[PDB]
Amino acid sequence: MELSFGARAELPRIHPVASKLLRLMQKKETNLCLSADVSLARELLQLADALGPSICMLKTHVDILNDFTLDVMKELITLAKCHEFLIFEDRKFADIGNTVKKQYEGGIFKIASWADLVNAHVVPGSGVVKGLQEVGLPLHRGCLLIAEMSSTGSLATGDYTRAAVRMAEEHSEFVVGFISGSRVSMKPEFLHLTPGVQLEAGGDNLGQQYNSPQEVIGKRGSDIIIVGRGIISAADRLEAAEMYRKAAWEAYLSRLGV
Amino acid sequence: MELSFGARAELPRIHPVASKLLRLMQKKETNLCLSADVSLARELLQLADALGPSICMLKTHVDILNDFTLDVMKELITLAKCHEFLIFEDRKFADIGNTVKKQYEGGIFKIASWADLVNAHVVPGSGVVKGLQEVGLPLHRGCLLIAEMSSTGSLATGDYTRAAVRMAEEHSEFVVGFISGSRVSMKPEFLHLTPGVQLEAGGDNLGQQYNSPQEVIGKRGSDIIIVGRGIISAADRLEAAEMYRKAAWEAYLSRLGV
Ligand SMILES: N#Cc1cn([C@@H]2O[C@H](COP(=O)(O)O)[C@@H](O)[C@H]2O)c(=O)[nH]c1=O
Ligand SMILES: N#Cc1cn([C@@H]2O[C@H](COP(=O)(O)O)[C@@H](O)[C@H]2O)c(=O)[nH]c1=O
Repeated sequence: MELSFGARAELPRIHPVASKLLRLMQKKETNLCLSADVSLARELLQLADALGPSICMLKTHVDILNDFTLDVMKELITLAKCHEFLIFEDRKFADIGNTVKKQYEGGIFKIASWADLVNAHVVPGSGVVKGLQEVGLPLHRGCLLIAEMSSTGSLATGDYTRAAVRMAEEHSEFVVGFISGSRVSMKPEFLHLTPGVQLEAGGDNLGQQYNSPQEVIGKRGSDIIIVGRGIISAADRLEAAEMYRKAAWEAYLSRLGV
Repeated sequence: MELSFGARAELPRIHPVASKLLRLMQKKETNLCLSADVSLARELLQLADALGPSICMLKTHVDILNDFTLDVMKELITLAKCHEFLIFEDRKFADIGNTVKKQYEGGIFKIASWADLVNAHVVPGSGVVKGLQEVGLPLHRGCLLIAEMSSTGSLATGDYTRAAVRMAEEHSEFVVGFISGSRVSMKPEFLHLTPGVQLEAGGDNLGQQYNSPQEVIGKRGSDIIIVGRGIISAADRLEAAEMYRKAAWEAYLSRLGV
């Protein structure tokens, strides 16, 4: 009952955003999401171009860009289209519906205009999702709910995690999956994306914890690895990206039996 | 014993930002924080200028400004100094320390350079505080932990709330208080700020819930009311601000005993 990415893309209950993603993952043999945590647009675009072929998704923090403009986003979309990857803004919407609606649609970033995917914390209750949903957009858009976090002392456990899953299942018209450390939903239509990934054991000095692709994808049953520093801080970024891609891909293959 | 704002300003263990706030609260007889959720810089500045005399604090969502620049913040600083209020950016930092550090110091908004106060969700664990503190501590900035939320279905309850209080108490060099619905700490050095306030019973259509100043300050023991739509939507914003100020102030006085 474990299905390939390509098969999952065709599930009756699949969201169009999820389908698109799943299809390209299968085509490109990648379940790697690059976390492009950089300070300059030039670097963001360089990464997108060089590593585009190796990734299913590019995760942005547009607020960390010193020189964000929508023109930058236009260029990013072009690369996304070229290389075939989704854009995920790691916005972490985390307030009342009325506020997040505005934060998604409007303001300086105009996130909804370019981000295939965003994420939200579940702490405010389901209003956080409802608010995001109320943004009118004749484009295919999805949301990921933060069900678990990668950091030491995370409170996104137990009943909290269950709450996230329930909220997702109840808003499946928009919510396409999770940020989690493992498989949290038994429903194959939902994507699992996992940050806190490096080839080596460890962490950082500010509460990040790392697990390997084999652990996260293979043992813990997640779908996609999110990797920042493991790539962007590497001596050879393309080489690193390819290692991560191959690691995650093989780990995934291991679940498909035969 | 319940202390006045002015007395609290003098507590041995008081944070400088907290002391500054408390002093101006006492001076101006205001425990009202204006929430200015506006789409134009001009409107932000206009409201800050007009309402400044009535408020202890102005809460911003800079990301909702269609036309944010650092020059806007330059101008806000001027108004804040003139009228005597603190600037609180409602950023809701909510990730690993390494990331939030960047989101606080850098990028497009350079929040730490102008915000007296910011807030953080506690869901990622204490790394969120550690990351922010590295930037903010030596700049005499302060942080508020989101211990409770105003929205329907909020998960910031019970053990979650208790975790926020512990985290605050353990980072008292930087954490100066809470976003909460009520008094959550018995330590008078900590500030309690409460959104979800209007004179009238009700809510919005996206999960916001309202309670009155008398209820939240008087009965529930919070310190400061955060009011958005209740003021901004009024025909006469000045009158509205004054009504809210008078309500919150009297509710506070009521706790001060014989
Ligand atoms: N939600 C969420 C999370 C997001 N992230 C984000 O994923 C990225 C991890 O980057 P890195 O540690 O450099 O591989 C970084 O942008 C961070 O903000 C987590 O690390 N953990 C989470 O739980
Ligand atoms: N943390 C936090 C919260 C922030 N806020 C913010 O406070 C403001 C309330 O605005 P209003 O409902 O218009 O009075 C708004 O900017 C919203 O994003 C809450 O309403 N509830 C919270 O729990």
